[PDB]
Amino acid sequence: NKLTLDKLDVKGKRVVMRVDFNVPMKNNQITNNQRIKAAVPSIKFCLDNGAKSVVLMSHLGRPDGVPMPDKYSLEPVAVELKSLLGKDVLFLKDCVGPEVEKACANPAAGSVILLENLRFHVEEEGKGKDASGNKVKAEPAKIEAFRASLSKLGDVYVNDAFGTAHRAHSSMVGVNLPQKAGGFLMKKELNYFAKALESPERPFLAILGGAKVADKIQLINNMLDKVNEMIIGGGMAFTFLKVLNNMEIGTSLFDEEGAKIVKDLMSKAEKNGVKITLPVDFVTADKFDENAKTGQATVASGIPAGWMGLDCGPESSKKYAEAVTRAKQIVWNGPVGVFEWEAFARGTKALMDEVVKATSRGCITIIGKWNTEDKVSHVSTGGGASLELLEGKVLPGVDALSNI
Ligand SMILES: Cc1nc2cc(-c3ccc(Br)cc3)nn2c(C)c1CCC(=O)O
Repeated sequence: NKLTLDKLDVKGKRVVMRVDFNVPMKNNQITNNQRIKAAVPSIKFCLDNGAKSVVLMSHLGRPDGVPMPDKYSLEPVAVELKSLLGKDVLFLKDCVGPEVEKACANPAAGSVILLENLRFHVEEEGKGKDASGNKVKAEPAKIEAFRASLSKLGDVYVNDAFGTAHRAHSSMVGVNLPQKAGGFLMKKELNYFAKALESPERPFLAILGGAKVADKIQLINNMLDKVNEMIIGGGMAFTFLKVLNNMEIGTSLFDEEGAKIVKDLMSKAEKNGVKITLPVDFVTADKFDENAKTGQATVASGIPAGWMGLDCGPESSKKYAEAVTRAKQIVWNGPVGVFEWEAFARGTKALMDEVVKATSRGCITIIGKWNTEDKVSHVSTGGGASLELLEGKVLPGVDALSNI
């Protein structure tokens, strides 16, 4: 029970809101505006309930504590947000200090202000790199001044930046105001994850894909305490199948360090009564390339020398659909093939099709140009944060919110 924005009285108040506007950019303009979109409901709520101002703060990229306004400025985000809000956004070329404080001290009623990239200061992350690429540490008195300056910019604080909530950064745990509320995005992410983690509908299926095994050990370990079924798919599966079945895997991804714990994970699954589904067939490629020659293989055939599996095949898609069919709650993290490449996308799109059907019949479905909004219960906006939650860790940014 943390304070949320809907329970905060903002009438006549300056709202300082941490958002996640760390959007994809191409040299350098906005390629996907979904994170910006995702914040509008909190922003409008504030303006609709009489807030005097909304001061928005975020990072963009990894400028590493160096001001990089030619490369990583938030300026284009002000223009995009104006389009999406239907309201003027003032952009400020810094995020702390006397001119910014004065600008945010008493804005005209209803003013939306977006500050420049917080990570242009080393005090946000607390560590950074210099102009030469060497590591620098922030000084405590400077971190204190930075956090104090941010704290002046609002009367109340909102954190809607679930994508950054795993970082104990100044804008996340250092704002000292009497009320610190989660935004509606934050609320939605924590509710889908708390529900799922602590009181799952059943059966609860975890679908885990991605490339490396060793970086998902704790994820799998924690999820085996919560779930009833688990598909281990995608690039990870080859390490499992090599160890458990002595499968011939070609040049498929193999994690030497993960391989040591495969059997340990399968034991924990056997100990908690979790039914594990691995793939049984593959689309193969002659090299790691979008237009590689393709082939087909099974666990029993092996993958031929020099070839790699980049997708599951049709029999796997069936077994995966059977598990999705049985589930009343699904959490999916990581794809089941190289879905950016059409030839290796069928498995992922097929599994998505199933998850969308499941949603239609009341399955709670969580995925860690498309209106994906209508089709699944929840698409998470934060990769690393949602992983850290799935691994069973506390998020500093959530823990810092006010209780009530
Ligand atoms: C960057 C990268 N990402 C992925 C992802 C996948 C991948 C993902 C799914 C499946 Br099924 C099979 C392979 N392979 N892969 C490789 C070989 C690379 C490059 C080399 C490596 O990091 O091992």
